[PDB]
Amino acid sequence: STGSATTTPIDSLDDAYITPVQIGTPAQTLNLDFDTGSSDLWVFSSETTASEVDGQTIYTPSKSTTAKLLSGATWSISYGDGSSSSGDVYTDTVSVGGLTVTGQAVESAKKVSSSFTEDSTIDGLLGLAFSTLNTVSPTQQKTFFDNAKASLDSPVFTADLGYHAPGTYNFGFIDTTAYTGSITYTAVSTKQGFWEWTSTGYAVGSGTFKSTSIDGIADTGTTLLYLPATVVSAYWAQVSGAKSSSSVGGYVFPCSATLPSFTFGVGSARIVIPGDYIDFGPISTGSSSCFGGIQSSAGIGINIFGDVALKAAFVVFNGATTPTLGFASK
Repeated sequence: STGSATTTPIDSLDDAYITPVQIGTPAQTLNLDFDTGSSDLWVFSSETTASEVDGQTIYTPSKSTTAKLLSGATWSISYGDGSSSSGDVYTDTVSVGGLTVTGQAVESAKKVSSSFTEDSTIDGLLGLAFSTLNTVSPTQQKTFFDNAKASLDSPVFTADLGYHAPGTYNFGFIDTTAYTGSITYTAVSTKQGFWEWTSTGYAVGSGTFKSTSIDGIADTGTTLLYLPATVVSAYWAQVSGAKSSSSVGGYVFPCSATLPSFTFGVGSARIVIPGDYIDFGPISTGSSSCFGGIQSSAGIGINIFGDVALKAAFVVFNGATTPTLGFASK
């Protein structure tokens, strides 16, 4: 089997991407944030505290003839940005882009933190990291990809995120028309439950490439590119007037600037992030200070190749017995 679904930016900054997902019988379509940095499929629901729902579409398990309470199971998750959610668990039929999994754990939110309530465009998350990170207790549950893997033509999914435009998540096949050149594959460590790999270095603008190992995670659920402070300082030093602002919470730059590109290494290959992808716009409405899309990972404890980096590439999440990651230009 295969699936193919379009993923769409939630706003003009590409802060996140939503992909329609069919849950239950008859189908209830919710727009979920596909997150290769976590491993829970959770949704706003008829069980969510009413004051914490503000425009999201909800899953109502009582209206699904295939929903079944997973008795005794609860879940609770906290994300790197400080947000969180928790609730109970149903199993139900879940389809993405024509690919159907029966008996998928659908985690129904009873509580969500304010940032989820405040984002009316995201109806939940669909985790695509390794199932060892799934938070369901007392019986950990498998991700949608883990459940579908055996049925897929090939045990892979691909992320093709757009810059200010829709893109595609494919399951079970590699669309050879969606990228240029060849795909360079690189080793993955699953020891932390993430798609964790080691970049071979970086360049800033037209500068020379610096060979240096940068361990980090391919995380579609994180907006920005978080890298070591040395790397980030070298980047922003090329932008007149850029500075790290403790009050804003990272590097800012004059909105009048033209930003240089940023290149990262994948083995001997190179992925180029155009400068425009690094502009996240005014820090507050009408400000001439703009927020940077490359930020320091110091204090986060891990480097994160988030959407800023991934949307410059066609990315293969290879879930073979020994997982690997592939990157191609596009």
